[PDB]
Amino acid sequence: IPPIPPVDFAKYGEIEEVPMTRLMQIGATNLHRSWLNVPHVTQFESADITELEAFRVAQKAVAKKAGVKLTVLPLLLKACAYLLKELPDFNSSLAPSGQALIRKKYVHIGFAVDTPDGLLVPVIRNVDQKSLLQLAAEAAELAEKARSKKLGADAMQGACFTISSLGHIGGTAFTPIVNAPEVAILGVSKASMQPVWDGKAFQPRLMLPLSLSYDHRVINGAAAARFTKRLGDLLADIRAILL
Amino acid sequence: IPPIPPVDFAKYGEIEEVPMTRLMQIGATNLHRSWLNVPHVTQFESADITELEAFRVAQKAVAKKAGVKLTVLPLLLKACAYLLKELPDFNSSLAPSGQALIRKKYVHIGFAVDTPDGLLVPVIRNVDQKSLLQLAAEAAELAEKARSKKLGADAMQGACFTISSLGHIGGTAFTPIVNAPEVAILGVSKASMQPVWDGKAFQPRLMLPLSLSYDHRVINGAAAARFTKRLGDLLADIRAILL
Ligand SMILES: CC(C)(COP(=O)(O)OP(=O)(O)OC[C@H]1O[C@@H](n2cnc3c(N)ncnc32)[C@H](O)[C@@H]1OP(=O)(O)O)[C@@H](O)C(=O)NCCC(=O)NCCS
Ligand SMILES: CC(C)(COP(=O)(O)OP(=O)(O)OC[C@H]1O[C@@H](n2cnc3c(N)ncnc32)[C@H](O)[C@@H]1OP(=O)(O)O)[C@@H](O)C(=O)NCCC(=O)NCCS
Ligand SMILES: NC(=O)CCCC[C@@H](S)CCS
Ligand SMILES: NC(=O)CCCC[C@@H](S)CCS
Repeated sequence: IPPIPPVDFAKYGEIEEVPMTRLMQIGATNLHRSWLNVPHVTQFESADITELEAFRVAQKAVAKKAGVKLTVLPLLLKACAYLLKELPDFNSSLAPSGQALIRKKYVHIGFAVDTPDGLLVPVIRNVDQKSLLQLAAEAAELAEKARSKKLGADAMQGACFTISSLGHIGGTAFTPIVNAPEVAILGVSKASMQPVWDGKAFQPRLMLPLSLSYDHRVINGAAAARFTKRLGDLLADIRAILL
Repeated sequence: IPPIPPVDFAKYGEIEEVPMTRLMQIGATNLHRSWLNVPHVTQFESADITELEAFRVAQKAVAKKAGVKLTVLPLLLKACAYLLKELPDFNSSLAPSGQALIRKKYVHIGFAVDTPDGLLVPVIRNVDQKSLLQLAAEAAELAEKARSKKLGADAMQGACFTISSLGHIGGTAFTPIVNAPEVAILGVSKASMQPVWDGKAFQPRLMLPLSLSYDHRVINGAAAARFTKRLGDLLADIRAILL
């Protein structure tokens, strides 16, 4: 690939060199390797989380009594786990022959924690088997270890799918990069109150923005529009996971 | 126990003798054995199932596509299974020494099917592990076999707890008899629309009547009022099973 020509930047004013951490350098190499290997598409969708949110908020005491804080991440993790089993092509990886998919029968999901040294993506194993307060506790443990440089490489391995949430900061949508060899990543941005047509008038509904990027060699446009459709439906009534 | 004196019933008019099936005779002996062994109390409670009902009704297509019909029995079975694990004294039996309880670590639940030959109580094993449509299908299979005299004694064994539902016929509450050696049985009667105080005015809420009878040697009044309280809370928001 052609390199970028170097520029004498000091010709235009004062410059200062600061170095990158090794974590950043690893980060950079992996993103660029994903970028060039994966033909990326992003499918955008909005989910109605008005009731999910009122559930989250009422279980605040139960959560506090358990010493965990119930955020949105466990509710996303649980729904994505159910879905990674309903639609197994999203839970798989392209075999190195390029002629086979390796379907995984396990669901482990990573989540992006941006730390000062750089990006870490801790993995929660068997997300399909744990409960909202278990996932709540573990997510928080893993993120604290990640921030404290005390996360062991053991916990950064063999994820199936990644959730990347920037909802705590802002934004409307973004296009995340697939964390190859995984085949998809869900970006989540900030929920807003929004007018939604009910057949007669517009009703304010709390809308969550989802941005699914996927590896188009393995997932086609319709499979991906179906994944964000189902996910928006599960987040609108999470009781459907019960059936 | 003193017997009832025989009466010449034909002295008062015409009589006819019809005989009881062996099933009825077994039924009769067991009820009387339970009656005399178990000091019975019944704890009554009403659960607000307005939203559970609207869930049930919306999943009608999913259920039809799966070939099952989603009634209320699976939603009761799932909630009682969660509860039989939260409050383990309800999932146990009095040891024959009378000085120990045997706590069971498995949840299998029976349910009363009244058939022409008499009462049968088929058992669904590991209710805690199956899903609403799995329990829906199995419940219906078992009840058809029960009606058809094709249920094998295998499926009438080792239940932990019994649900007895007469909601399909009518009534306000009743006092069921504990199916000993189990320690409790939930009777369910007919749901009605009811005014419920919201702090300001009365709101119509669809109320389900529950009648828990229990073996008072093993369960005390407060443990039982706590079981129907929790069950009414889980049926009001079944998503709490998720956490
Ligand atoms: C469990 C944990 C790992 C992730 O939590 P989270 O789901 O991001 O939620 P947080 O509590 O961090 O979010 C901060 C606030 O923004 C809110 N927020 C989160 N997602 C939101 C969304 N998508 N839309 C709008 N607001 C959102 C939170 O609910 C929270 O509100 P509060 O301060 O009133 O409680 C958390 O303990 C943690 O470490 N948080 C730090 C932020 C982070 O790195 N998140 C990465 C998730 S991929
Ligand atoms: C799954 C099965 C075993 C039990 O079903 P169920 O939960 O009793 O529900 P049913 O569909 O039989 O009930 C008949 C109707 O009364 C309704 N009903 C049931 N419980 C009710 C309640 N507690 N309050 C008010 N109405 C109720 C049902 O929802 C159903 O309505 P529909 O005809 O409009 O669909 C069912 O297939 C069956 O065999 N039913 C026959 C009745 C029976 O023996 N039930 C025993 C349960 S312990
Ligand atoms: N884990 C890594 O070392 C590479 C960076 C992560 C890939 C995704 S999270 C990029 C999101 S935009
Ligand atoms: N199973 C039996 O043979 C005995 C009868 C059942 C006990 C309960 S269901 C009575 C309910 S009122």
